[PDB]
Amino acid sequence: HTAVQLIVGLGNPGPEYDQTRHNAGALFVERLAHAQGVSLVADRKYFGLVGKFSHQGKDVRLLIPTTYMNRSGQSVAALAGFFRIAPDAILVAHDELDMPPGVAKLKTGGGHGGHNGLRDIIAQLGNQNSFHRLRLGIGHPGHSSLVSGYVLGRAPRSEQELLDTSIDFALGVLPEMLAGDWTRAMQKLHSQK
Repeated sequence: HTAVQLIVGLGNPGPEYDQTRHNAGALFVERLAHAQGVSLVADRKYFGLVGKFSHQGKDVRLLIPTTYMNRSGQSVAALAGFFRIAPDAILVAHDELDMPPGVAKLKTGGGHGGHNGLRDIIAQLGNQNSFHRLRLGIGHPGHSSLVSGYVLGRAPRSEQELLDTSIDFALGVLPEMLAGDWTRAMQKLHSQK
């Protein structure tokens, strides 16, 4: 297995985007940081908020880019490059349109699915090295022309509660994810309600 050394939580910075669907990834990392007693430091050198905690003798770093979503790769590449972290040791949490609230899944490699954050990360790191993704369901509005406004909207209470539940499920498989045991992680996670 390849142990995870970097967990990224995607989102837009600023009050305008706080609590919006498109920040689901950042929410996951915020929750994870709190649970692990990690302080997220604003480090301009990595264009985001950065923290770390030890696991099995190695530093696991948490990153929330504070660039625009569409320049997230700049942040990931800065931190990954500085600490010589290979893409296979990177986990990126993000909002997933193709899954409803309450559902979280894991995936290695693949495309960005219109997600411009993943898009930029894939561009900055390359196409030859896959990284792992924690896909946090936020639902789909039902038409492509509504996607932009939908992800930038604040979901109703019921949907926010469901997202929180999927995040709880995801944290439940943190031991497997940190170890790089994605088969077991998916087994335990994708079998949740």
